[PDB]
Amino acid sequence: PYFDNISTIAYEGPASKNPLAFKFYNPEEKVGDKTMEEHLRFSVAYWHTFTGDGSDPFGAGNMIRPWNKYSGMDLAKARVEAAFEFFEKLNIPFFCFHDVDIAPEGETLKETYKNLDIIVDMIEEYMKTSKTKLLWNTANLFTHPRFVHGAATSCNADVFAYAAAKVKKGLEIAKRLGAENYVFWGGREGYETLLNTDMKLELDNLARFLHMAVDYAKEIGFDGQFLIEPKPKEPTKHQYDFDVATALAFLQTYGLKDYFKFNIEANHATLAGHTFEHELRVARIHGMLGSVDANQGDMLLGWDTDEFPTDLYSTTLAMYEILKNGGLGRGGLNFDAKVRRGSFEPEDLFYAHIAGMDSFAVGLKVAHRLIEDRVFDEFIEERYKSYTEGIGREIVEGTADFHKLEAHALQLGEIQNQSGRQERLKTLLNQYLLEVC
Amino acid sequence: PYFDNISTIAYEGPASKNPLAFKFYNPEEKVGDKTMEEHLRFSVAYWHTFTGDGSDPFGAGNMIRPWNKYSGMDLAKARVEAAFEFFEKLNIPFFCFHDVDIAPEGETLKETYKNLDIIVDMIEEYMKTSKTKLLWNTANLFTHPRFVHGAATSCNADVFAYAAAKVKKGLEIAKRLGAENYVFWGGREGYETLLNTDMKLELDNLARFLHMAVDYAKEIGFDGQFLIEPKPKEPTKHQYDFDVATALAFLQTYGLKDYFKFNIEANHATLAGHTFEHELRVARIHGMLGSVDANQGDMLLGWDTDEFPTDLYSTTLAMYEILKNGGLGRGGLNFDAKVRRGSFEPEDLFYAHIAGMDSFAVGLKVAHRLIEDRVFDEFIEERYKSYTEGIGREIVEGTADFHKLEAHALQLGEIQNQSGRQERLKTLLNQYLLEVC
Amino acid sequence: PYFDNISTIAYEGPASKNPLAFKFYNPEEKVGDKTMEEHLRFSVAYWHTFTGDGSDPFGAGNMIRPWNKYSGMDLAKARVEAAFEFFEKLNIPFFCFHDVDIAPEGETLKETYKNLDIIVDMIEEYMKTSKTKLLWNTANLFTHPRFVHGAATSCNADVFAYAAAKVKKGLEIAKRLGAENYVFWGGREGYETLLNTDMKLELDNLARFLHMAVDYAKEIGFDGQFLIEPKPKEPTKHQYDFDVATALAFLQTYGLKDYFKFNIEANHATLAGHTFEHELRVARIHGMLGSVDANQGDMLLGWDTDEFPTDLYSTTLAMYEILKNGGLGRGGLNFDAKVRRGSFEPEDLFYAHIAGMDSFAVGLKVAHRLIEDRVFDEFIEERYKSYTEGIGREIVEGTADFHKLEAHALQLGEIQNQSGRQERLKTLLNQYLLEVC
Amino acid sequence: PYFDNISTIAYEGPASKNPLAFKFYNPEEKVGDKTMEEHLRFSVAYWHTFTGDGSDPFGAGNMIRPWNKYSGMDLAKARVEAAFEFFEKLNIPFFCFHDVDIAPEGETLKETYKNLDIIVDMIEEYMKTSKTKLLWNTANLFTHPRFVHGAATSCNADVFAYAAAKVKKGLEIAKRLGAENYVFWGGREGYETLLNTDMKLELDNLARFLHMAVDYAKEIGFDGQFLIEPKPKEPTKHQYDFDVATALAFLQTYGLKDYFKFNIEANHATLAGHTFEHELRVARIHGMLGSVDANQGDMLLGWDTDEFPTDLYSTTLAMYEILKNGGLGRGGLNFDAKVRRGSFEPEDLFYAHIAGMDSFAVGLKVAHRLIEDRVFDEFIEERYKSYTEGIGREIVEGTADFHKLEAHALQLGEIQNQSGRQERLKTLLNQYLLEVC
Ligand SMILES: [Mn+2]
Ligand SMILES: [Mn+2]
Ligand SMILES: [Mn+2]
Ligand SMILES: [Mn+2]
Ligand SMILES: [Mn+2]
Ligand SMILES: [Mn+2]
Ligand SMILES: [Mn+2]
Ligand SMILES: [Mn+2]
Repeated sequence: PYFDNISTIAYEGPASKNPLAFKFYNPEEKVGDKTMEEHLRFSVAYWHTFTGDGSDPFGAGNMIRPWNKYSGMDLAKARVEAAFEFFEKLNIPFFCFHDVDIAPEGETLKETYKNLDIIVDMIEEYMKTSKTKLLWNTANLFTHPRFVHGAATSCNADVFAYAAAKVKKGLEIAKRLGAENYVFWGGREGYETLLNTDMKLELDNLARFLHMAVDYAKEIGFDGQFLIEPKPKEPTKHQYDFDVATALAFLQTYGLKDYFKFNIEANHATLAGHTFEHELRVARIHGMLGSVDANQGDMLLGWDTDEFPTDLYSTTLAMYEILKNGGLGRGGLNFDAKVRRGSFEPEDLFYAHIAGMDSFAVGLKVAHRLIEDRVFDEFIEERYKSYTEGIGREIVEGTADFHKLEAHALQLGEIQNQSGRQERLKTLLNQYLLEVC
Repeated sequence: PYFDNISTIAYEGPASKNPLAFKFYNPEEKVGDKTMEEHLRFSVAYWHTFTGDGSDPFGAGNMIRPWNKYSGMDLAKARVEAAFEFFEKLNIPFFCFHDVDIAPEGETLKETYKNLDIIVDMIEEYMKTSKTKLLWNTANLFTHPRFVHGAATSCNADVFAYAAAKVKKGLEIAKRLGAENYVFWGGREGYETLLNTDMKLELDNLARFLHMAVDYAKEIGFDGQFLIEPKPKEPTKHQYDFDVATALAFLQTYGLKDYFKFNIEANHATLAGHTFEHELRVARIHGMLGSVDANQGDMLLGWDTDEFPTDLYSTTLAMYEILKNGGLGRGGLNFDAKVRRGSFEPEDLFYAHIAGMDSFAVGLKVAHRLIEDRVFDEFIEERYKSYTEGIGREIVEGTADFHKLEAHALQLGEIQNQSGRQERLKTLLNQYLLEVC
Repeated sequence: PYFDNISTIAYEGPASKNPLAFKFYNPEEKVGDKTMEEHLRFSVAYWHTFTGDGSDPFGAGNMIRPWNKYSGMDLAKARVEAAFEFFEKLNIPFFCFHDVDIAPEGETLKETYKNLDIIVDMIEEYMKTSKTKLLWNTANLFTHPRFVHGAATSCNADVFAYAAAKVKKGLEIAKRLGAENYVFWGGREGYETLLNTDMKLELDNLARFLHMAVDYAKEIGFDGQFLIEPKPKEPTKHQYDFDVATALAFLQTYGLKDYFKFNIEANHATLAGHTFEHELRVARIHGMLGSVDANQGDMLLGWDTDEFPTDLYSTTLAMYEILKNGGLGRGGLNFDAKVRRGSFEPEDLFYAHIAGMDSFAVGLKVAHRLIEDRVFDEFIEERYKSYTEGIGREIVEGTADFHKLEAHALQLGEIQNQSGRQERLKTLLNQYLLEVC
Repeated sequence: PYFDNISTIAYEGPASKNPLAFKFYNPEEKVGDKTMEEHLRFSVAYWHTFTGDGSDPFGAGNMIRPWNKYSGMDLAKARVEAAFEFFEKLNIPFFCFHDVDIAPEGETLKETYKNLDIIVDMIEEYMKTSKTKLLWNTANLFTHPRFVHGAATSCNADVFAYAAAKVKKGLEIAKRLGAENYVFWGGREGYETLLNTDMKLELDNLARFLHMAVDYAKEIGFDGQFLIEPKPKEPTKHQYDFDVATALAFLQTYGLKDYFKFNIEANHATLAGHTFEHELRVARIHGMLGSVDANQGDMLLGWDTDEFPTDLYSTTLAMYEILKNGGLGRGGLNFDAKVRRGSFEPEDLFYAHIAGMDSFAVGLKVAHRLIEDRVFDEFIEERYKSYTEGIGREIVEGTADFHKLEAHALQLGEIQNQSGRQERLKTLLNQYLLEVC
């Protein structure tokens, strides 16, 4: 029907000259007590994969897709058929979408709702016969001209109302299709210039908005995990949920912290000047690592590139964080990635996903070994042991004060420290990377 | 004695060809209900001004200073004499210092304390005859090899003890000289690599450390304002108090929030990818704008340059934030700036400070007009008025929910927004800048 | 007709509360021996101003324009009428355009040519009754899907042919409408990944392409100035004419240097990690400062923002370079700027241009004073005078060698240098900025 | 004597739990027709390895080294003994140094020369019994206060003379010890501010300086390869030889191009916003890839970090460029890297170098396979074949013009392009990385 050239993609192993096969991702291979499929919980982004056109700030849409002949609802329906065909052939457990990705917006809200329901009906009775499930859905509060000054942070109370309606419908669809999570991304929730901005009001309203959401979620009995996806900027000059930490500060200020977890996207972390691992670590130690958008940016380019994950250091390092968190739990590895404008052929959708999946399979395999062999843990445990005994243990138990500490410091000679062993640790990481065979 | 060429610097007005005079900073000129001196509360950084040598990662110290002939305690004493001479000639209300700036460290802690006390005695009986007062002092927990793995975040509990002692002595000196504030800067409180880092432990300990400090402060009856100075990185690959917001998250997590306010440094804000104004705004709307380090970096250079503030847009924009905060209160405008390595002559210390002071005088003058003429406020007030009436007011009073908002959105036609008027606002800013005459 | 609200914009002076008037740009005010209009040679970018829609990588077109009701050729024609109305009301001497800005592309090249000719006929007989003239035009070799792998650097020789045709027609239109310059921008002339790139071939072909152009220009008797507009990246991961210097290297390698000059755009310079002034200076000292795209980016944002020039330090500093070059000569100050997505009203096109024009008027005024008062020149002349006499003069005349220099160095004691006086120079700049009254 | 713990480091293979052994670098393993040792031509940087102290812009020297007990010439001599011991134990073919690294500077030039000669005598009669040879030496024209305004670009002609003398002596030492290359790095050859800079003069003088050098080199009969090492900035706000391309432009302008080749350092390339491979590629296609400084920076940190190369993608990708250049020829892989301040123990010097050497061994191994299997070449050859036949071949032979190309374009339908296959190529790269076993 849509992808006729492509037959169902299978795991063929490392020594395999077949471009359309998994070299490392074996869905049922066990890594510890769970299979690769259970560990990785892969998900495809509806937006990039089925509605993306390869357009560029300086280029027109160039993507070649079979469903391009259609318009309107025919196109919406065509994409659903295509979507599920792609899911089956690639063997993906999950997918994600924004409301505007699946159905065309109407001239009035009532219309939008109609088109949406139609498409949701179609999606529901398809899930019926597919292994693929909805990881999370979300409301697109940034693309329409109406959200020009924000959504919940808009200076126009009508826009606040409209955004609320689209999130209300969003949660209903989530409940209906049994989404495991619901994602919020504040694309326009920031500022373009402080000069015309009442920041305290905007933040107050953003909090009021989120409160209303968690309330509605209870009322309809949603029970899926609420997620916030941080980003430093783009489109905005400054986006409010800049960081995992920055968003955390916000949630704490307004007492929304217990209702939320974070959706961390690699490209977003690097754009904030942090490493992907760093953002995962911070989320993790706060018990707020909700889910992951697995992509990769270019660190020499200051905008989102949404590339597929091929860098094995990143995947390894990310997986290490994820495994230590006890896994993704309710979230998954959603490929919020996009083929390069130069990879405009249909088969590139497959090449791209295989690349990302194999890269994460490798990362899972090695991150796991690093953990079971206590490669880094062995050392960390050894270098922090001063806090296990004597004065250190007093500091930790909370039985030390400036008096005792000063008294102690006074009898101290030259303090001796040991190496952080960075080059060694880095060398070790390489050795484990290369021991994938 | 030290600066013989230089006579006491006076305000001479705009049309004055004299390089050694204030063109805009008139200590007693009234701007609103306070004089420029009361508004600006200028302070000089002991470190850069009296101990800086113009060294460079690739260059040896090149600064030419009169007190260079001396060594050890003679040098420490010489600098104090020089310091107060400089304060008098420049007419500065305040100064700041790290413990290591004023006295040479000893081979043992007991020695360090002796040298410190000697110099503190000398400083105290000098304040006796000077208008200059101590804005804030601080403990240098980054320069010594002992702090290589952090101070309170060190993996060596002995280093935690040592840091605690130096902060204990720090607070005693603060109490003794009547410092208005006490600053903490976590130069080594971060990481060089996550690979060997137990982040949750380090953060836990940083919190335990700060708790012990606020406890000691109560015990000795300090009552000055505790300040935390954020920075994204340098020396560390990642410094924990990355941001005003990031540090806020930390303080909230450990319940230290009521004891602290922030010391915001321009170069640090830009290094985190924020504008100076932005950091002030965020601090301000949280009632945590404690004090300012008035410098300026180069946005094309990714390290701290600590230049003197000459950019008038920045000074204006910063002052606007400060005035809206109700002023600096207990803090001040500490010139944590440093002359360019090319400006190695003694007179450059004066040229530099005059430049920074005049620039802030201008900024104060125009920021004030912008505020009294309601230039930006007029507009902000107008564009957010939807939240004053009808549905908007319901949202704010907290009497709205997804139901009412959706009901409202359903009867809505095309939503109309108005321009953010950015170019206009920017044009206006220029007009006010140019109306300084 | 199109802008009914707006009446012809006039110079009203500094103290004028009228938003729709020039506060500093007085077309006929003399600054030295030329009027502001002759100095500034302002130009409007057809693309942003008449075809821009405010779309955003995450947002749909939101701009409100009177000619939006039209489609196809009606829209093309409508825009021409509108364009000239705007030119008249704003009093602009020049404009610029890409072929695709003025007429809709056809399904075949022959069609494209037809539509183009029609619109060119219309433009020509309009210039007939207008003061506005064509500064430069250019061929858009980046927007169409066909240029996905480059134009002259494309791996598809058919695309090379097509690009050549569009540049051929481009030069004919230039000759016909009497363009003063012709601009080349290599938007897709770079790479997305080195992995599939034969760089030496691409560069060889880029040179062959440019050679063919200067040859055709001679054949048809064009005689306008060829210009190359550098940019580091975006859309490309790396664009070949990265820099003024990088492009220079290229032109020198292939002997195209005498035929070209540079079109420098502020945002592009900052994106390459240079200051606007820097790029102008480099071009200038090589006699290759051809023309300017007067915009401004955000240094905290790593993509082109194309803002209107409001920063007065930049305009002053740029104008200083331009005046020292002996003026723009054949080029001009083309506003390759774009209103913020938040400034979506028609009147913002006017506010924006007024802002940019006044900002450059101010910059011209003060840059000129700096030059006539020899503010910086006085000093530069003094600090380099060692090369005027003795050994220095020998070095310059070329009568010195390592022998004499070593002999000299051997008899030298401690070398004495003097301050670079940076803070002083910066302070001075401010004083002149503020003396605009 | 110096490194007693450490015994001579040997190649032990991949499965080896010994931290002090090569896992991948086997000096005599053949890769193609040359052994790993002949291919890699490793070199150690005297400066970082023997004179580095781990100091930091905010930290004192913390490095622990056996020769620290000594001062003056005893220290200089001690380091030479240590240096050669290290070379032997690590089995390094080459080393590099700045004049100031090996001997202490005197109070007068005559003194400096004496100390230098003494140490050079010692080095010479040590090379006598060692396999290690001098890859290249250089003159340090940035560390001394005298070079504050540049060296050859200094505004003080006495400094130009002094720099010339130190370069003259530099070339004599090179000739004497048989250096294969001589490196120039313009650390202070740039500007801190354009405001006081006569750029054309500075550049003119830089060229005069380099001319005098190549002349002296001929006079004394040096015959080693002159190298220029580009860098964008640091210490300077802008360094003149910003880029490989920028430096190329300079050399072309002054006709120095035939005498020079480039020394490319990874961290410098990334700092200019280019990838390491990119800089090598550009140099390479111009026949100017002279030698390499093998380090690695952090792309989230905007200053030189000089880390040891552990990232295998980089080493692979760099080696691919080097192999295609026909190897390093006369240059080598000089570890201009430095241990992290946290790796302050003596044994870290070994861990660090092993890490870098193994990483490059791996890179050599896989880069070679990529080349022999024509992995990328196969594809590049296929996608550019339009330039082999028909119109394409005409373009290349130089028998095409705008007329023929337009005529051709006119008969063209829809142009068809094929995928750039980026994700595929990236996936392939991973497969080869993982096939190192
Ligand atoms: Mn993204
Ligand atoms: Mn995302
Ligand atoms: Mn600082
Ligand atoms: Mn500071
Ligand atoms: Mn642009
Ligand atoms: Mn442009
Ligand atoms: Mn370096
Ligand atoms: Mn180097």
